[PDB]
Amino acid sequence: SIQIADETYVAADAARVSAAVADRCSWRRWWPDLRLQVTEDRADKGIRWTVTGALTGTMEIWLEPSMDGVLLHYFLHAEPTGVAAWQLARMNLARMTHHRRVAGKKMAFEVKTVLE
Amino acid sequence: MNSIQIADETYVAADAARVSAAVADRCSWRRWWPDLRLQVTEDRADKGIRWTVTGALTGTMEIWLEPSMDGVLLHYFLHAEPTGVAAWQLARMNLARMTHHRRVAGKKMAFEVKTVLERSRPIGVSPVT
Repeated sequence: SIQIADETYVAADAARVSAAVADRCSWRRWWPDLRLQVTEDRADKGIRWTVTGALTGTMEIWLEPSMDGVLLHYFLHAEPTGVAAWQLARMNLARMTHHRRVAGKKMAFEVKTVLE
Repeated sequence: MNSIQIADETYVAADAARVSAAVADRCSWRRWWPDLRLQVTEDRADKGIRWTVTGALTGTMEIWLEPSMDGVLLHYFLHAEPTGVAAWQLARMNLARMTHHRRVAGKKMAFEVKTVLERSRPIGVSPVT
């Protein structure tokens, strides 16, 4: 129900980007209503989580070299957790997606301004 | 002891059977508590209803009706936690503000029931007196 595949250019190397992205205290600030359990540690190419809390599904950051730095891919595929059909019918999934994209872009901008 | 605790009362000038029927309406619960899922543990007829709560909160919720004046005092009770949260998430919540919002929602339910059941005759509908 929430599907994101965004990308942000960061003028810095994969090692430093993966370190900023892997800070567990940052996960709390970036996704306050999600619990994240690592299902795949991918060292300098990013991280894959199983997502619980407000959403249930999968989230992933994947890094690849581009121009003078990396593309930071932000992926989410998740559904509002445990909701009944009557609750899902009342949700504005496009608004919800937009908010989760703005939150993804907060995460990228903080990683950017720090590492640049 | 629970993160969210509510005990509020509202006077409704209507028969306990009508007030109990109104608060027991499953479709009304979706309007009053759209982020909650309720399961009936006990229907106590003219005395109200007891629920378990899931969804955004996990806990118990009750309505109790005590005769007073020309009707009943509609008691609204909630004891619950934010569902499934980690201790780091709970530690960052404003439980006072969350409790306020849940009290306002409970009082909106009570005032809707009060409004609908106390409402006087429609205009130009029988009987006209």
